Amino acid sequence: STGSATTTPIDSLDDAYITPVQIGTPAQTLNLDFDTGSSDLWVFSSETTASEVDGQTIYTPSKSTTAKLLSGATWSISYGDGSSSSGDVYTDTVSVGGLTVTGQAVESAKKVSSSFTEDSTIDGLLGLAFSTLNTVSPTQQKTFFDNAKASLDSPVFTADLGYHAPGTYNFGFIDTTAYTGSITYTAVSTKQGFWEWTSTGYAVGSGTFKSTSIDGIADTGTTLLYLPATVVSAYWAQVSGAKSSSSVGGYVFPCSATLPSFTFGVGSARIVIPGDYIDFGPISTGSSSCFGGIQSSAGIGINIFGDVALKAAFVVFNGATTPTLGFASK
Ligand SMILES: Cc1cc(NCc2cccnc2)nc(N)n1
Ligand SMILES: Cc1cc(NCc2cccnc2)nc(N)n1
Ligand SMILES: Cc1cc(NCc2cccnc2)nc(N)n1
Repeated sequence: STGSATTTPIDSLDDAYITPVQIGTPAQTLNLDFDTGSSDLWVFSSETTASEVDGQTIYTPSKSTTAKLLSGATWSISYGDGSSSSGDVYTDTVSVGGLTVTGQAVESAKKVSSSFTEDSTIDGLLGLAFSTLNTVSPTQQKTFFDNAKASLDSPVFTADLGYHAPGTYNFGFIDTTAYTGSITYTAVSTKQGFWEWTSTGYAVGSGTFKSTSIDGIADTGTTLLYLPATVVSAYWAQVSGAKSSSSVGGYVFPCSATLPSFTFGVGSARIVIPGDYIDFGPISTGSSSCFGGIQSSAGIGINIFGDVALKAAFVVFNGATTPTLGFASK
């Protein structure tokens, strides 16, 4: 089997991406944020505290003939940014892009943080990191990809995020029309439950490539590119008037600037992030200070190749017995 679904940025600056997912029978379609940095599939629901719902579509298990309470099960997740949610669990039929999983754990939110509530376009999360990070207790649950894997033509999914445009998530096949050149595969460590890999270095604009190992994760859930402070300083030093602002919490640049590209290594290959991709717009409406897309990881504890980096590539998440990542230009 395979599946193919379009993923659409929620706003004009690609602050996040949503992908329609069918849950239940008859289908309830919710727009979920596909997250390769977490492992829970959770949704706004008929159980979510009413004051914490502001425009999201909700899952109503009582309206699904295939829903079953996973009795006793609970979940609770705190993401790096201090965003949180928690609740109980149902199993139901979930379909993404024509690929169906029966008995998928669908984690129903009872509580969500204000950040989730205000994000009216995002009805929940679909985690695609390793199932060892799933937060369901007392019986940990599998991701949609782990449940689908045995049925797929190839045990892979691919992320093809657009710049200011829709893109695609495919499951079970590699669309050889979706990229240019060849895919360069690189080793993954699953020790922390993430798609963790080592980049071979970076360049700023037209500058020389610096060969240096940068461990990090491939995380569609994260909007920006978080790298060591040395790398990030080297980037923003090439932008007149860029600075790190404690008041904003990281790098801002003049909205009159033209940003340089950023290149990252994947083995002997190179992925170029155009400068435009690193411009996340005014820090407040009308401001002439714009929010940088490359930020320091130093206050995180991990480097994160988030959407700013991933959208520059066709990315293969190979879930073979020995997982690997693949990157191609596009
Ligand atoms: C899931 C998601 C991410 C995101 N990132 C950009 C962001 C983060 C914090 C402050 N200002 C902008 N923005 C939204 N709306 N949803
Ligand atoms: C995948 C994902 C979504 C999310 N949504 C909440 C949110 C955060 C920032 C701005 N607006 C909303 N928070 C996180 N950490 N990951
Ligand atoms: C994405 C983005 C927006 C922006 N807005 C500020 C602006 C520009 C032009 C006219 N009036 C206001 N500046 C930049 N550089 N990038």
